[PDB]
Amino acid sequence: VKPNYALKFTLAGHTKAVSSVKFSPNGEWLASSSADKLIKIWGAYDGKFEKTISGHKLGISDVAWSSDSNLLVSASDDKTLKIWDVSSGKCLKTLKGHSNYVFCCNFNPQSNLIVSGSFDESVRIWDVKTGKCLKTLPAHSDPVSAVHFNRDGSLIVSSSYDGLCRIWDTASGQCLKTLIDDDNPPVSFVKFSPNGKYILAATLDNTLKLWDYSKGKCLKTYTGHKNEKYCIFANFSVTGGKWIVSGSEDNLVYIWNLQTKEIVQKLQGHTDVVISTACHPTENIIASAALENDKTIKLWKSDC
Amino acid sequence: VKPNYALKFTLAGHTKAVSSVKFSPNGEWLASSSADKLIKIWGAYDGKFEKTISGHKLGISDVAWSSDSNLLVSASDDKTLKIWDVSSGKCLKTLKGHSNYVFCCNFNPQSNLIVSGSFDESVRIWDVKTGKCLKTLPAHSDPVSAVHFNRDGSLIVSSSYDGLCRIWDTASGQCLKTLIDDDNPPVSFVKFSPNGKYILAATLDNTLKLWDYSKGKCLKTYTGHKNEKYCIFANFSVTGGKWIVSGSEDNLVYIWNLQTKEIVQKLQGHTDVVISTACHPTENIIASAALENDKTIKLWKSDC
Ligand SMILES: *S(=O)(=O)c1cc(C#C)cc(CN2CCN(C(=O)c3ccc4c(c3)ncn4Cc3ccccc3OC)[C@H](C)C2)c1
Ligand SMILES: *S(=O)(=O)c1cc(C#C)cc(CN2CCN(C(=O)c3ccc4c(c3)ncn4Cc3ccccc3OC)[C@H](C)C2)c1
Ligand SMILES: [Cl-]
Ligand SMILES: [Cl-]
Repeated sequence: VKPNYALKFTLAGHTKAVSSVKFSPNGEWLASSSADKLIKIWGAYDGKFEKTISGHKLGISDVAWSSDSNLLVSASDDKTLKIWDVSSGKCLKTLKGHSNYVFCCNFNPQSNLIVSGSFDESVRIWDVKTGKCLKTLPAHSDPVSAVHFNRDGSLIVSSSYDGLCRIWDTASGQCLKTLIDDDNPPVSFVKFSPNGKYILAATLDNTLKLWDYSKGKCLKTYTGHKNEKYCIFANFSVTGGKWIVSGSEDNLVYIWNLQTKEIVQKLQGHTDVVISTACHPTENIIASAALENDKTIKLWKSDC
Repeated sequence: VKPNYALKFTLAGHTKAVSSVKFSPNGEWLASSSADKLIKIWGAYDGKFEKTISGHKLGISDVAWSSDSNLLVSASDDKTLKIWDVSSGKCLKTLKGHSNYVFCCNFNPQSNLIVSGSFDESVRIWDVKTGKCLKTLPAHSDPVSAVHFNRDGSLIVSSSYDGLCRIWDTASGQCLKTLIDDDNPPVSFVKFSPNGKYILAATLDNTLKLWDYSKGKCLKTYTGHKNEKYCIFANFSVTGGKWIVSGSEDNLVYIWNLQTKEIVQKLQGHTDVVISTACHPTENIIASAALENDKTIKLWKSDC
C-alpha cells in the first residue's frame, strides 16, 4: 500500500538551475532543461549522459517530447520556442511571436501542433511542420504557468498566476471552461490526466488539487509540501500503485496515495528546491531535478 | 461489483461473416474485417457508417489499428497483409511474404513494426515504411492464431493450434519463453495485459487463462462459455470495473470478474457465434461481432 522509491543514480552536467525533466514516451530517455540555455539527454534507466542540445540565447523554462520520442520542444526566455530533432540535434524550427518569456510548452498527441504559454499572458498554438503560429488566445491576465493538451488534442488546459485554469477548444480557439474554487491562489501548474477526465493543478498555497473536468468540481487535495514561489510540476504515477508526485521547496519529493491523499513517501537527497519531477511511462522510476544550489538530477526506483 | 452493459446500436452492412472488430486508440472509430474481403469503419459512439475499404482477395480474418489512429493493417486469406491509410482508403503497402493465409496482425506501440501470424506456421515482423519482412520466425508446429506486441514493444506473444504460446524478442527475434500447461489444447487467441505484464490465452477446451509469462505460471482461469473451434478474441476491460470480456460459440458475450473468475454478465442479442469483442479505450463501451448467420456488429454501454 506504500512505495519504496530509493535513490539509484545522480546525474550532473548542468551548470545552473534545472527547470524541467521529462521522460520520453518510449521510456528510453530523460530530457532536462536548465537556466544555462542547455537541454541534456540522459539514459532513462542508467542516468548515462547522452548528449547536449544547444541554440537558445537565454534560459529554458520547459522542454517536452513528441509522441514518437523523436522531437523536443523547448520554451526559452529568448521569447521563442525551438523544435529539435533529438537524434541529429538539429533545430528544425524556431517559433517566434511571443513578446516575452515563454514559460511552458507541449505537443499534442498527434504531435502536429505545439501549445505554449508566456509571461505575455497569451497561449499560442503552432504548426510543428511550418513553424507558423496558428492561433493566439487572450488567455489570462497574468503570466501563464502551464499548458497541456488532452488525450485527443481537442482541448487545452492552461493555468495562470491570475488564479485561473481554463480549458480551451483547440479547433475554435474558444474558452470552454474556467475553473475556480473557494479561493484563487496563483495556479503554478496544470495538466490533464491520461484519460482526459481529470485535471491536476498546483497552486502557490502549498496545495495540489484534482479536478473533475466535465463537472468542474474539485475531488481531492494533497498537502504537506512547500510550494509558495516556484512552478513545481506534479505527476500522475500509475505504473505501480497510484500516486501523485511533486517537487517541493523544502528539497524533498513528495508522493501521495492518489485516492486517500495521505503522504506515503518523502524522497530525501537534493540540496535546493525540487522544481521538477517526471514519472517513467512503463516503470516505477521517478526523476527529480533541483535549482541553483544543487544543479543535479536524481533517479529513484520503487517496487511499486 | 457487477456491470450493466445494455445494447445501444446494431450495425449491419457486411454481407458475410465478420471476423474482428477493433476500436481505434483515439476512441473515435471502430473497424471491422469480414470474409466478404472488406473493412468498414463506423463511428464508435453512435454507430454511424463511415466508409468501406476494398482491395483484398479472399477475405479478411483480422484488422488492427496503429498508435495514432491513422493506419489499418489487415491479415487476409490472399496470403498478404495490407496497410491502409484510414483517411483515403488507399492501400499503402501490400506486405507479401507469407506462403498461406494470414490470420492475425497487429502494430507495435511505436507503429513502425507490424507483426503477423499465418496458417503457414510462421510469424513475420514487417517494416511499415518499406513493407519488407525483417524477421521470419519458425514460430509454431501448426497455424498461429494470434500475435500481439506488449506495452513497451519489446516482446511479441504468439499462440497457435499447436497448443503453445511463445514470447519473442522484437529486437533479436529470439524465443524467450514457450508456455505449456498440463495439457496443450490448441491456443486460439492470446494477448498481453494492457500494462504488458501478463498474458491472456484462449484454448479450444472452452477456457481462458491469465498467464504470468516470466514465471511461466497460470494465475487465473475463466470458464462458463463455449469455445471449441473458432479464434475468438478476448479482452481486458479496465475503464470501469475490471473484467475479462470474450465472445462465445453460444452467441453470447461473456464478462467475468478479473479477480474472482466469476461470470458477471452474459449479453444476449447476437444470433451466431460471437467471433470478436473489443473494449473502448476511454468509455465503458463493448463492440461485438458475429459470424455468417448473424453478420451484425453490436455496441453495448455500461454505467460501470
Ligand atoms: S474517478 O473515477 O472519480 C477517479 C478518481 C481518482 C482519485 C482520487 C482516480 C481515478 C483513476 N483513474 C484511472 C487513472 N487515470 C487516468 O487518467 C489514466 C492514466 C493512465 C492511463 C489511462 C488512464 N489509460 C491508459 N493509461 C496508460 C497506462 C499506464 C500504465 C499502465 C498501463 C497503461 O495503459 C495500458 C485517472 C487518474 C483516472 C479515477
Ligand atoms: S499480479 O500482480 O499477480 C495480478 C494478478 C491479477 C489477477 C487475478 C490482477 C492484476 C491486475 N493488474 C492491474 C491491471 N492490469 C493491467 O494490465 C493494467 C494496469 C493498468 C492499466 C491498464 C491495464 N490499462 C490502463 N491502465 C492504467 C489505468 C487505467 C485505469 C485505471 C487505473 C489505471 O492505472 C492505475 C493487470 C491485470 C495487472 C495483477
Ligand atoms: Cl506530461
Ligand atoms: Cl484488452
